[PDB]
Amino acid sequence: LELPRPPHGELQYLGQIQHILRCGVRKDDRTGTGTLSVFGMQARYSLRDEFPLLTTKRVFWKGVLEELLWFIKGSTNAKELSSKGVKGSRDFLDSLGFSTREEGDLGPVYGFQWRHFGAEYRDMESDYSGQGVDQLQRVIDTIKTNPDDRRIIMCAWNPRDLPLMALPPCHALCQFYVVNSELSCQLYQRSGDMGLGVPFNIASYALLTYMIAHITGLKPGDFIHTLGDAHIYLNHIEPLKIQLQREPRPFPKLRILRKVEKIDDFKAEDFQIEGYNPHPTIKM
Amino acid sequence: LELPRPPHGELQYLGQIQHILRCGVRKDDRTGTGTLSVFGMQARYSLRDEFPLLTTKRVFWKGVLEELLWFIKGSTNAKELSSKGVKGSRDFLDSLGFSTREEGDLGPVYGFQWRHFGAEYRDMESDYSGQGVDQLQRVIDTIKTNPDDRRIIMCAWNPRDLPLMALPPCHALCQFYVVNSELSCQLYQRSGDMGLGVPFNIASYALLTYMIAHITGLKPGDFIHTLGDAHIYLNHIEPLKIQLQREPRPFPKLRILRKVEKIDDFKAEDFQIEGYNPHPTIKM
Repeated sequence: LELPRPPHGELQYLGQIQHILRCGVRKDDRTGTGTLSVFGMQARYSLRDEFPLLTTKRVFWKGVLEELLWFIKGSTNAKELSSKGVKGSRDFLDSLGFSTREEGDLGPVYGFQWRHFGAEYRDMESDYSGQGVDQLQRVIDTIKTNPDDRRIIMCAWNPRDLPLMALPPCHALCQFYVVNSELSCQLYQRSGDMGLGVPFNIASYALLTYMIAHITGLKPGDFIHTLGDAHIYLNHIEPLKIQLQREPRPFPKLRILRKVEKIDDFKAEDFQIEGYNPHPTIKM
Repeated sequence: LELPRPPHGELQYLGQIQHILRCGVRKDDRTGTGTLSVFGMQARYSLRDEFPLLTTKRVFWKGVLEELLWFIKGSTNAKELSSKGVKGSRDFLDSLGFSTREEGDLGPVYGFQWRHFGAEYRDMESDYSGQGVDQLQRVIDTIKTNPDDRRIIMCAWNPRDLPLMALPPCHALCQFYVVNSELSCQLYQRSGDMGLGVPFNIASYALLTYMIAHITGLKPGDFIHTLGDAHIYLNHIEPLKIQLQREPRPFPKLRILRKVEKIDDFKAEDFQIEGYNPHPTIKM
């Protein structure tokens, strides 16, 4: 000053979709584009011996993993992520100069807030080591020093908000929780695009929880996803109605293939999804 | 850089208590005092033509109202609230000087963060007008200028955390939401003392929502209460087991007795609880 920014567990997601379709009210987003919206939702996904990669459509796991690793790096260079695209809308692009945004320099945004919160920015690929609050390392350090702590929290901001106002609110708050050698994670997002963003975000924060648990010597516990404005875009209603007709398949497993000691040391090759049997891809 | 820091709706609260009693795990708090704990809970209370003042014990409404008005004032003078006591623990008292804490000067704490976030402190009863971010007025202003906004958020900090670290995390995040001329509120707390704090906090934020809705010309909608570490103190188990045996009575109504234009103008006399028929008080 996304991402970001016993019954099968996926039945929660499908029930939430069905609830929004039935009971959601018309509400416009910042661009005047229509959604059906309910305020206040929550779902709990076990991370114990399974990984909540949704099965009622094929979720883009490769991009989940690559984007998370980019965020962990604290990168503000869009070209270091050139195997897909991040965050509608890009109105925050209007705040940037001519030369700097042509290079793929995004200014102090995204993972820069996870690794270097509040540091004075200069350019991408300058040395920010020891500058700002490292929220991610702080979470890991707190897990190791005081696992009972109720303040193990990291936030992410939509880059569009940073030059808008003083003390801008975050988009997502992630709280961790440790008991009996298990690490759980609760993600609160002020808004969630249920068709496109939500399945991606479940995978992203479940992956983060696996990574943090690995390096802290803990077992993954639960992932709890909590929303403010939970919404379905109007143009997604028909595909979602079809996805609701599909029966979830057992969740896959996530294996970490190497002993990794530091969060910065994970590479995409360290991870293997096993037994993933999704229904076909849905374009939204 | 608490507070803070169709089936009857109260059946959610009682079910959450029962769940923690049955399935919660032993976890210590910062003082090494034992709790039973579950991570991730949510409950929804309708504010439409009723007010969620719990009925399975008498909730201290007078103190809910007086403490909220004190917070809205941005007061850091403990004596301006001398009809009860705020926030265990008071370890943050160790950060204060001799003369200043004898006067009831608490430093930049509590409502000071709601009305004057980030302003340089001097002493209580000095003029902070126009200093820092006024989070509460900002919420009200955003409701009036852009009711679709997904960023209508105000945070509260435990005063103990403010001198502990850079960028300390909040204790509670309150998000508002407007659709169809109704104002809803979601309160996320990183931890909730289910026996003592939680019923008080439901009343406090439901009251806040009534007040904000009054001055913005909207009808109260839902109050959604979301927790991180939801816990029951061990010494409260027996009284809670008894409270679970009680059948909720219909919620009371809350009447605002005057047209009030500005948030700072509300007085305790403007409010009237009607039809409140609680079970008897439980000391915890």
